[PDB]
Amino acid sequence: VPVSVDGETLTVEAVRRVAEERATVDVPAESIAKAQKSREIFEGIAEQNIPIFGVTTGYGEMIYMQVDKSKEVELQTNLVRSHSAGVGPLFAEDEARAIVAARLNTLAKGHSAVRPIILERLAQYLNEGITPAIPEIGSLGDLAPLSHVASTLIGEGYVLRDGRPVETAQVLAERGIEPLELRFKEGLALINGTSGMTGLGSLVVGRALEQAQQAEIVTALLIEAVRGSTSPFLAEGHDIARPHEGQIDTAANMRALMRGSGLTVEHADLRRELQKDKEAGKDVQRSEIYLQKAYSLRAIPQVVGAVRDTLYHARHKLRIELNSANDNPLFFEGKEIFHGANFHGQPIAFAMDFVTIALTQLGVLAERQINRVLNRHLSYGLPEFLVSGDPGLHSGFAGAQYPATALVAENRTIGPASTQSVPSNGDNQDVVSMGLISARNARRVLSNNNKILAVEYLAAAQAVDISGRFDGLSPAAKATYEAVRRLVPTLGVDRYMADDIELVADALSRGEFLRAIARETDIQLR
Amino acid sequence: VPVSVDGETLTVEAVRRVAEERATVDVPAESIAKAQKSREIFEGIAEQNIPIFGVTTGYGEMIYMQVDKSKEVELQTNLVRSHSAGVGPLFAEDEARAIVAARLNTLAKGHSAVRPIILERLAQYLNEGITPAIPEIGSLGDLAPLSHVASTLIGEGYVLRDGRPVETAQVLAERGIEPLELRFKEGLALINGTSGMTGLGSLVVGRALEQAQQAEIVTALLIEAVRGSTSPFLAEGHDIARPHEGQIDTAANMRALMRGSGLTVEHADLRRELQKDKEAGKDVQRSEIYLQKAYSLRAIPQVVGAVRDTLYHARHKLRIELNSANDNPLFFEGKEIFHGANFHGQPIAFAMDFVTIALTQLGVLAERQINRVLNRHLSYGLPEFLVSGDPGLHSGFAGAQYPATALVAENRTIGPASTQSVPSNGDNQDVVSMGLISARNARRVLSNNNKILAVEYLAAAQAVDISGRFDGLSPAAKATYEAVRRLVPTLGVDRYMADDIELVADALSRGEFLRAIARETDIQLR
Ligand SMILES: N[C@@H](Cc1ccc(O)cc1)C(=O)O
Ligand SMILES: N[C@@H](Cc1ccc(O)cc1)C(=O)O
Repeated sequence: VPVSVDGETLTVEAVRRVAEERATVDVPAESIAKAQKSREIFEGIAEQNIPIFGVTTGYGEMIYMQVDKSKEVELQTNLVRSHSAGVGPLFAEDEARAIVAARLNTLAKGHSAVRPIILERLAQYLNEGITPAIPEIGSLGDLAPLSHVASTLIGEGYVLRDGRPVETAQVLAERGIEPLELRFKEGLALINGTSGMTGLGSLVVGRALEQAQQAEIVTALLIEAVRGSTSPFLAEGHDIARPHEGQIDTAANMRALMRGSGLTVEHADLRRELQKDKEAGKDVQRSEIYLQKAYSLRAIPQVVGAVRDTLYHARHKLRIELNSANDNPLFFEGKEIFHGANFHGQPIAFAMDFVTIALTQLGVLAERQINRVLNRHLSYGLPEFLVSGDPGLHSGFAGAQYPATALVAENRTIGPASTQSVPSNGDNQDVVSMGLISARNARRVLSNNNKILAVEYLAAAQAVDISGRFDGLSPAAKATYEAVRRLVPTLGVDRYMADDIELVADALSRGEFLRAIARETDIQLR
Repeated sequence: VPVSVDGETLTVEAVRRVAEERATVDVPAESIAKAQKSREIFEGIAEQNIPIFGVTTGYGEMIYMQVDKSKEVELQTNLVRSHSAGVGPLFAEDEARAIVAARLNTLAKGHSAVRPIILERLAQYLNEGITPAIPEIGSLGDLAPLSHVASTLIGEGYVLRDGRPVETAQVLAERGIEPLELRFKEGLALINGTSGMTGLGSLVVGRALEQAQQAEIVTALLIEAVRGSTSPFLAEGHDIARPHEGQIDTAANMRALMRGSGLTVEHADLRRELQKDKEAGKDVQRSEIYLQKAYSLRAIPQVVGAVRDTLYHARHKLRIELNSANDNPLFFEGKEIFHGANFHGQPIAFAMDFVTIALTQLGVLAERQINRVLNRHLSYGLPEFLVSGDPGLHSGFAGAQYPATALVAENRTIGPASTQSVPSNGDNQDVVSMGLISARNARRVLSNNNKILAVEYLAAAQAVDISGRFDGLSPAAKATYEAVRRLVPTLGVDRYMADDIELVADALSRGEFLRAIARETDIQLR
C-alpha cells in the first residue's frame, strides 16, 4: 500500500492513509531526478554571488540585507531557529505526519531547488515513525510550525514521543541517523509554504466527509425508528428538479440506507390513510396524521447536500494545493528565478473557513433531530425523553440533550479567520491568511459534531428499543443499531451518561459507523 | 435581446440584464406547453379532494388541518396575505426585479403545476415595469418577501414607484390590468422558494466579479505608479506551479493590464541593479533596493485569485439554483406529488456567506495597498501621504485613509448567517438557512468595498501626478488614470474629500473602470 508523493497526484485520502494508517511513502525517481534538476538550475546561478531572496539575502522585510555565500549553512540554521517560535499545544501524531507529507509533496513537485536528500530525509521520517513536535500556534498562514519541523531535520527542536516532546538530538543519535546540515534555500523552502493548514485541512476535510456519511447513517436510522416518509428522498426531487451534486448524493445515500425498511412509509400510503380519516361532510377538519414531517426529517438532502458541496469544493482546493509548489522563490527551465507569493495560504484559508461554516450547520441539524425524538409532542408517539422507567421519576435522555444543544451554541462562537489578517514584519507581511487557524476552527467543529452525533446515535437506538421496532428496521438500520448496542446498552433506568456518550463519540471519530455499514451490507455510500 | 426564462438555461448575467438593464423576458412556448399540461393533470388530482400539502391542507405545522377543495381560492389568498409580514427597508428596483425574475424561472421549469397565466403575469410585470415593493426582512431562507410579491399579482400589497410604495390595486387600475385570482397551489408556489436570496445573490455575485476586476485594474495602475516588479505575475508561477483557476485568471489579467508599461521592472532588473550595489569586500552589506516584496503587491494572484474561486463556486451554485424547481410540493408526470424541501435555501445561504468572507478579504488587501502608498517608509519614494506641497501644513490623503481603514473593520463585524437557524412554526421549521440574510451581508461588504477601492483609485491617480509618471504608464494604466481624473482633479491643496470619494465609489458601483478598459484598450479581462 505505498503512496506516491510526486508533487502531482497526491490525494486527500492518500494523505490520510500516510497520517492515520502509517502508510508507507515513496518519492518517485522521476521526482528525485526532477528535484536534482532544479537544484542545478539554482546552483548554476548560486555559483556566482548574484542576488536571490532567502538564499543570498535576508529574510522578510530584511530582504534589503545582501548576504555572501560564506556562511551558507549558518543562514539556514539561523532562520530555522529564530523562526521556531511556535506556542500552544502540540499537534497530534497523525496531524504532524500530514503536515510533513504535504511539505514533502511540495518539494517533490520539483521547482524548489532543494537537494534530493531533503526529500529523502523527510520521506524517511514518515516511514521510520519519527514525528516532529509541532506546536499549533504561530502561523499567519505557516512559518513557525514548519520551522519546528525543519529543526528536527537538522537534529534540533523536538520530536513527538508518546504524546511528549523529546529532544531530536537524542532520538536521531539513537536510531543512528546523522542530522542533516541545510544548504542554500533549503531552510527557506522547508518552511515557506502552506503545509501546516494544507496538511491539517486534508485530515479535517477527509473526516468531514465521513462525518457527512455518518450523519446520514444515523439520520436514516432515526427516520425509520419514527416511520417517516420516504418522499423527501425520491430522485425526481434532486436528480431532476434541483441538481446540486451534494443534494443528489445525500438523497441517493438516504435511499440506499433506508432501502428495504418495513417501518418507513410511502407518500401514497399517507395520502390514502389521511384521506380515509377525513369526513367528506365538512370543509375544515382536524387530523393527527402528518402528510409531511418537520424540516429536520424532510430537508436532509438540501442541508447535508449543501454541506457536501462545500466539502467537495474544499477537497478540490486541497488536492490542487497539496500538488502545488507552495514555496518561494521557485525555479523553472531556462527561466529567471520566479519571485512570487505561492506561500500565501488564502485559497486554503478560505476553503477551511467554509468548512467550519458547513459543519456547524451539519451540527445544527443533528441537534434539532435529537430535539425531535426527545420531545413528546414532536416524536410522533414515543415517550418523553425516551424514558423506559416511570417518567418524571426517571429523566431518560433529558440531561444528555444538553451537551448537544450546548455544542451547537459553542460552534456558532467560532468565527472565520481567513479575513483576520494583521500586518507584521515591518509591514512586509501586510496581508496574511491565518489559514492554519481556519483549519483548526474546522477541526474543532468536526470534533464537537462527533459528540452531537453521539447523542443522536444513542437516542436513535433507544427509540428503537422503546418502540419495539427493531424487527422492522432495514438491513442498514439493523447494522447501525447493532454497532451502537455493541458499545452501549439500552437505557432501562437512569445512569451516568457521560462515558456512554464519549464512547460513541470516539467511535464516530474513528469511522466505526461507516465501517459497520461497509461490513454488514454492500452499500457503498457516496 | 429577450432573455429566455425557460427554467433551464437562465444565467446570473442574464438575470442582471433583466434586473439592471430591463432586458425583456420571454417564456418560451415549450415552457408554456409543459406548464399547461402539468396544470390540467394536477387540477384533476386536486378536484378529487385527496390530501396534497398546501393545496388541500393547512400550511407549515398546520398541515394536520384538512381543507376541502371548496376553499381553493381562500386557502391560497389567506396564505399570501397572512405571510406578507415583511419589515425593514424595501429592496431597490433592480433587486426586486431579480427576485421576480428568479421566481418566474422557477415556475417556468414546469414542476410547480401553476397555470400559465401566472407565468405570463409575472413576465408582464417585468416587461412593463411593475416592480413589487419588497421589504428586505422576514425571510428564514423566502416566504415574507415572496408573499409581498405574490400580493401584487392579486392586486394587493404595494408596488415600488420612485423609491416609495404605492398601493398595488391602484397601479393596476392605471395600467389597465385586471388582478389575478389564485387557484390551487398558486399562492404557495409563488412564495415557497429561494427566489429572494437567489435573485439578490445573482446581482451580488455578478457585481462581485466586476469588483474583483476593478480591484485588479487599480492594483495594476498602482504597481505601475510605484514601478513594482512584474515577476510575481509570470505564468509559470500559477499555470504550472499553483494551478488554482482563480489564481491563474488574476495573474493573466494582471499581465494584460500592465502590458506595454515603461514603468514596471523585472526581477532581473533588481538582481542586476543589486549586483552593482554589492561589492566584493564586505560580507553583509545593506542595500536600500528591496528585492521586491511587500505582499500587498506580490500576492495579488493568490489573494484575489482565491476570492475569484469563491465567486466562481457561488455563481455555479446560483446557476443551478436559478434553474431549479425550488418549490414544494412538486408535480412529476405519472408519479405521486413530491413532498420534500426544495424551498430550503441552504446551498445559496452557504454560497453567499462565503462571498461575504471572500469580499471582506478583497477589501483587506485593497486597504493595505492604500496604506502602502501613503506610508513614506513604504512609499517606494513617494512623499508622505501623497502630499504634493508642504507636509504637516497639508495632510494630503492622510484623512482619506481613515474611511477605508474603518470599513475593513466594519466588514469584519459581519458574521455568517447560514448557521444561525432558529426553530419556528411550532417546531415544524426546526432548521432553516437564513440565506437572504447571507445575501444581504454580501451586498453590504460589496458596497463597502467600492468605497475602499474608491480611496485606492484616487491615491493611485495622485501617486501618478506627484511622480510625473503619466507618460510611462501602460495603455490600460492611462485609461484607468484618465477615467479617475475625468471625475476628480489631482489633489493640489488640501480640500474637502467626501464628495470626491463618493463620486468614485458610485462610478465603481456602475463598473465605470471596467468600461474604460473596454473602450480605450483591446484588453479583454477574465
Ligand atoms: N514568505 C517570505 C519569506 C520570509 C522569511 C522570513 C520571514 O521572517 C518572513 C518571510 C517571502 O517569500 O517573502
Ligand atoms: N415551506 C413550507 C410551506 C410553508 C411553511 C410555513 C408556512 O407558515 C406556510 C407554508 C413547506 O413547503 O413545507
